[PDB]
Amino acid sequence: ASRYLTDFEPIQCMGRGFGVVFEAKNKVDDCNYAIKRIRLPNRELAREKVMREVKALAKLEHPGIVRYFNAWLETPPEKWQEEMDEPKVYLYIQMQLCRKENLKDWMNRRCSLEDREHGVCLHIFIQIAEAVEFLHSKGLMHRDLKPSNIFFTMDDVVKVGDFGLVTAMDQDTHTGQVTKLYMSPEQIHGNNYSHKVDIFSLGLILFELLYSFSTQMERVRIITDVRNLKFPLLFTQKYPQEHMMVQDMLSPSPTERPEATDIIENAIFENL
Repeated sequence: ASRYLTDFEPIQCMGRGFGVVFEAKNKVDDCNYAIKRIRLPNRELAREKVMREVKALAKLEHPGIVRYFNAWLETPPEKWQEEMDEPKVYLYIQMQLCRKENLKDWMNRRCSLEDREHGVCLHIFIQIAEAVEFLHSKGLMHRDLKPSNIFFTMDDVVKVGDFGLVTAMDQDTHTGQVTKLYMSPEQIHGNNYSHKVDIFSLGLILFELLYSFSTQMERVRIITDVRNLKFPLLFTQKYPQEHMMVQDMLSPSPTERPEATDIIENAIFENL
């Protein structure tokens, strides 16, 4: 008997990191969770790598980090028939139910400057930074940081929440090809890299937060140039300090990119 259905009533699908996620209600505690389900790879090395996410989420407690509840495995007969309605190992991981629309959706709903309040943009950035600071302090790397992996709770609390590519460090060879725009140059050409990769993508997000995009074609165009340190005049002008901060975060030399705690300590961050 399938544990997922035994303990939960699926309420609605909600999309895709690698696998699929549903809103499901727990039959005994009677409230709603997000159930990420991953079709598991073979030969127990690829699996162990997929397992990293649950190993990390269970030892992570931070107000800017998605609340973990449970993780189990299922080896069912003919889920295939069951799925089309909604050697076959599935990883179920039970999360806190966040808001439906993530940061990427939040930004699409705000395509002009006047929507993107300077105060709010920093407030939601800092929480990500703090979360990354914690994540780094416990010797871990996200290596996938993009608005679509940042979420909001019902209390409007920003939480970074897709650790499908989380891994550990040492005194800071890893895997090379590991998200399009947000991937750091080190990974791009194939090199030895560090947690400093998270600071790179963190920089891009801060630009994205402050610079409102209109089309995916525009978005790609400007983001590509911002990676090469070419900045729109409208950004260079009204956000000079942020512009200084971002370019530091975006330098091709990993050691020149600030530490997470450095970025948080910056004057720019004020008061509620």
